[PDB]
Amino acid sequence: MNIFEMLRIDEGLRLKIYKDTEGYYTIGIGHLLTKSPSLNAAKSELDKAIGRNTNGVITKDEAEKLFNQDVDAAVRGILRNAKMKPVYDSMDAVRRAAMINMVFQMGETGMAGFTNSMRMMQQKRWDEAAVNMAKSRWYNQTPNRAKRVITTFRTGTWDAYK
Ligand SMILES: [Cl-]
Ligand SMILES: [Cl-]
Repeated sequence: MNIFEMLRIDEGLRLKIYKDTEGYYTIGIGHLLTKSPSLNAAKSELDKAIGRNTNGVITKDEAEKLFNQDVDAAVRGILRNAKMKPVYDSMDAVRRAAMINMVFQMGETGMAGFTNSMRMMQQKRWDEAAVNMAKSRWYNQTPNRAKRVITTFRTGTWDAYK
């Protein structure tokens, strides 16, 4: 198991534009296209990302190419964030993968309400952080995903994914 396999389980793979769980147009392996309600807008955004006239449909290879970029972008966003870097750095590799998963899903911005959990995380208080994290919109909206990532933090193992 690794971050790629882990997120490919959490997000699935769809080769035609679809609506995510918040209703935003998405494609591929959780690649958000746009927060707007316009499909065309989504279609233009897709074409810009892929670099061709896609007509709302991409290949498996293109999906993966997007996924590679987005995972890389998530890591870098963590490293560039003054408040996350240090948390990330204090942790072991499995737990770092749990953090990247959250950042991928909710962006740096959504990560901001997690300030208190992150402190506990830094303090290595796993069980308390796990409890704190469940007290969130995130857990309430996508509970099964949230539990998997929360368990990962808690145990520092890949058990929730096997
Ligand atoms: Cl892009
Ligand atoms: Cl879920």
